[PDB]
Amino acid sequence: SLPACPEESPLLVGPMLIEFNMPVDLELVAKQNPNVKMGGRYAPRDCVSPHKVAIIIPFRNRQEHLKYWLYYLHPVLQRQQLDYGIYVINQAGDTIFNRAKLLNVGFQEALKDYDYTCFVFSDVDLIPMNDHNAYRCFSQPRHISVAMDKFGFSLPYVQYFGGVSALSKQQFLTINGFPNNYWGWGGEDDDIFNRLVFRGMSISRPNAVVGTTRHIRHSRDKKNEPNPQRFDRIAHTKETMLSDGLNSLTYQVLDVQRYPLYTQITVDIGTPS
Ligand SMILES: CC(=O)N[C@H]1[C@H](O[C@H]2[C@@H](O)[C@@H](CO)O[C@@H](O[C@H]3[C@H](O)[C@@H](O)[C@H](O)O[C@@H]3CO)[C@@H]2O)O[C@H](CO)[C@@H](O)[C@@H]1O
Ligand SMILES: O=c1ccn([C@@H]2O[C@H](COP(=O)(O)OP(=O)(O)O)[C@@H](O)[C@H]2O)c(=O)[nH]1
Ligand SMILES: [Mn+2]
Repeated sequence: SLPACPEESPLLVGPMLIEFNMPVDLELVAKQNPNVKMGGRYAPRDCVSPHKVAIIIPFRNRQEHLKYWLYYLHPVLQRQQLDYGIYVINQAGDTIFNRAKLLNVGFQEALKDYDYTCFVFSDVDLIPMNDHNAYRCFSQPRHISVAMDKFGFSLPYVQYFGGVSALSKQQFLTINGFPNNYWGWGGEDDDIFNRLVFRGMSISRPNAVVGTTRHIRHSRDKKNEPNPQRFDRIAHTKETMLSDGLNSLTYQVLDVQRYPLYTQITVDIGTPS
């Protein structure tokens, strides 16, 4: 009986003011966002969204950034009329970080919850400044964080595909998901760009005004040093993507916590092999 949501949401108010200098109380955010259900799940009451979106955040030791993320994104995702859930993929242990492997985990685990057909991969410290910037999937892979304050409100290079992005289930599968062996900082986003290009796709983007994005200024994380093998790795994506990714992934889930505003999956993704 519920009709389809309008194709573009009429609830959008456009540009927004974003500030990171006050404290955030998640209990309060939960009260300001009463329609968000346990585990950070929301679909609209009045219409059926065609967008079944799992939002996937790679994570370790960024609780403060995360509270800001939840405070800003949650009202925006409801105005966009999405059928969505938030997944924070928490890396167990204190060995070298692996951003892309955590993303793969999030894809695979979120599918166990619900028939998601769209995946948004979002770093924890990026907040969109304009709710016209749609956090859902298109017929090509979507790069969302296109105009970040830290790159002067434009793309750092035209093939940049870091920060926030959205792939439909079919696009993510078509590239065998993300690489598992980018350990430490950098390059895995370029590798993923390569993968899309090698499977016949191109990058869809909003314009630079709608795509405006703030990055929470923060200092360097321990245990995520620039990976010095990144430049070699990106040069060989075409060959490696064939057998590195979804089809070579294992991990061990240690703990699943359903909090009011998000599901946190704590996972042992191991160390380099
Ligand atoms: C592989 C990698 O590290 N990718 C990250 C990306 O780094 C690239 C980016 O900094 C661009 C321009 O900003 O420069 C790239 O290096 C080039 C240098 O410009 C140049 O001095 C050298 O001669 O050639 C290089 C290749 O043309 C650099 O690799 O930056 C983004 C955002 O910080 C990360 O998301 C990527 O992981
Ligand atoms: O110790 C870490 C390292 C990074 N990340 C996540 O990985 C993303 C990318 O790392 P980073 O912040 O270093 O990129 P930068 O903006 O500094 O270039 C972050 O936004 C977080 O989501 C994290 O949670 N803990
Ligand atoms: Mn950052």
